[PDB]
Amino acid sequence: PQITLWKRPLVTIKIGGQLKEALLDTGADDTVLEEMNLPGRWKPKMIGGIGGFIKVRQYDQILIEICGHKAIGTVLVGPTPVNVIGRNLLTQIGCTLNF
Amino acid sequence: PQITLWKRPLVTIKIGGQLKEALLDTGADDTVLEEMNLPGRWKPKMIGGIGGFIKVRQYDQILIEICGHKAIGTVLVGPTPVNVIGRNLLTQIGCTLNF
Ligand SMILES: CCOP(=O)(COc1ccc(C[C@H](NC(=O)O[C@H]2CO[C@H]3OCC[C@H]32)[C@H](O)CN(C[C@@H](C)CC)S(=O)(=O)c2ccc(N)cc2)cc1)OCC
Repeated sequence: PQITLWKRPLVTIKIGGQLKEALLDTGADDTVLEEMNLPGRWKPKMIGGIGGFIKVRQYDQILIEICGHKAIGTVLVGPTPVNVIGRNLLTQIGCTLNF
Repeated sequence: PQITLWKRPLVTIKIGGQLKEALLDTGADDTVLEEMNLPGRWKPKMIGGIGGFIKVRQYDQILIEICGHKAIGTVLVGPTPVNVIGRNLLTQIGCTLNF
């Protein structure tokens, strides 16, 4: 679709068989989701943002559907203020900025 | 133009008679720029993201030229790790997400 930016660009995602709401975030290199029970192996990792660094669980090769578009890649789980879809997955669904 | 997301969506902006580089960031509600000395009255504000909050100065009705496209709105200035153009100005230049 074409998504304007008057409101937050929130979309429904499906991950680990569960539906969630997430923000399409072109300023995020990586995808970060709030604490959740996700199937798969994981490794501790640190990710930094505007306020500093947080500890996350790094899951690799996770299936995630973003408004019906399938992606398979890295998902970080940790104390983010909001679920954010970063460029690592936005590229997989063919997302571009246009103006 | 059309901006793919393989790389950081960095562009040149002009603000207060200065050229700077900034990220087109659909995840930022408001535009936040590195410490800069801007004429005018301002309001203190706190903005939060991954890792917590930072303190910024809120300037209203600031003009910014983004790849030749003019926008006028709120600009937050403070010790941000990154310059971001947020939705408050991205809407003004007609920016959409497309996939
Ligand atoms: C020099 C580098 O230092 P740094 O690595 C951190 O640098 C950064 C810091 C922030 C960004 C931009 C933010 N992306 C982000 O958090 O992405 C994470 C995950 O993917 C990684 O890629 C980059 C960082 C990692 C996001 O787009 C926008 N944000 C809100 C989101 C979270 C939704 C609420 S907001 O910034 O909080 C923000 C809040 C209110 C307003 N009005 C304006 C902005 C990009 C690089 O060190 C740590 C001190």
